Amino acid sequence: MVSLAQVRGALCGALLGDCMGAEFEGSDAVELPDVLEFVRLLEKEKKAGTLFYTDDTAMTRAVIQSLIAKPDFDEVDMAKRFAEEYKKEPTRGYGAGVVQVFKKLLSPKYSDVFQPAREQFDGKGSYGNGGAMRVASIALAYPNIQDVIKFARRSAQLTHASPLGYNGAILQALAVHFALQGELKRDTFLEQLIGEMERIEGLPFCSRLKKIKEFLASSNVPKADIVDELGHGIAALESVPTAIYSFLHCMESDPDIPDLYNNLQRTIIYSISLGGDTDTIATMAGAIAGAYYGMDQVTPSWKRSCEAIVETEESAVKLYELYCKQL
Ligand SMILES: Nc1ncnc2c1ncn2[C@@H]1O[C@H](COP(=O)(O)OP(=O)(O)OC[C@@H]2C[C@@H](O)CN2)[C@@H](O)[C@H]1O
Ligand SMILES: [Mg+2]
Repeated sequence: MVSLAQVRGALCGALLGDCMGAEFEGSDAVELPDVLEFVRLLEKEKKAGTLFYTDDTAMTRAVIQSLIAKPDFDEVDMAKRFAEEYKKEPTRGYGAGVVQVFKKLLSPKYSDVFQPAREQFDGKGSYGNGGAMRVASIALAYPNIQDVIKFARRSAQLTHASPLGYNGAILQALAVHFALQGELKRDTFLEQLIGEMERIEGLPFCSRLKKIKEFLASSNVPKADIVDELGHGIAALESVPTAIYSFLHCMESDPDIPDLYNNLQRTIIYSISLGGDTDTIATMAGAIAGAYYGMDQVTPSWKRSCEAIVETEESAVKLYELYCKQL
């Protein structure tokens, strides 16, 4: 079964990904030398908590507080927490679309908490990665895969009504789910994901998962190819597969990252190096890596730099107890 180290690892990895990623958000300019330089500077900063979190963590904290409060999953409670969190701290770096959902949820006009999301972008719904960026904790709370799928979907559908948005969230939740389940081989991990997403989609996400397989069978794949084929975007389709690739790639040495950085550190460094939506791709790859390698790879020097590290650790313990209760 899942250990405390794994739940702690997942959440801290997600926080690190968000906080460190934020440095480089929306940049066509990022290459690995800058990330390594940034990390060296980070690891000798005298003050703790210099890196502030973004919408990624803010929404993550709301998910977690909903699961703890309503462990059978209460989407009305979760929507309320998203909307109140936004209201309290609107400048955290939210999507331009999703702001309209929060205001609609805060008004007394909607009895149906899914309806604001359905109305997004001319009724097509958002295909953004905001559903996925906050979903890891679903997989940390619910052992059963069928729960992980349905609750990933519903948590996502509060903001992301498009199949790309909510299926992106399911994929990210499944990636954490399967990373939790033993030191599972690379090839087993992927088989599991492709299997599930083929059933769920039918295939955009499956297509990208197959590309990941291809890339992982080659060596020294340029980052240009990864960005071209997988993306580094705010779209779920162009970020969730990318996060998964970053996790899988960094299970082995990358010749450009010193091997004195552990696998989780490597994963975060590599993720950020891909550019674009650096906070979300790194928060997602970091959640998966955290679940896989556990808290042993979340180094004191790194975690101390993050806003809300203590609260995050505390919430990991609470999530672990929820998980244990569900067995
Ligand atoms: N269906 C769509 N049609 C046109 N544009 C879309 C559509 N769906 C999403 N987008 C674009 O994607 C952006 C983000 O989607 P939203 O639902 O607003 O927000 P969300 O996915 O939470 O944003 C995640 C980002 C990740 C970082 O940029 C900060 N937060 C929108 O403001 C649009 O620009
Ligand atoms: Mg962000």
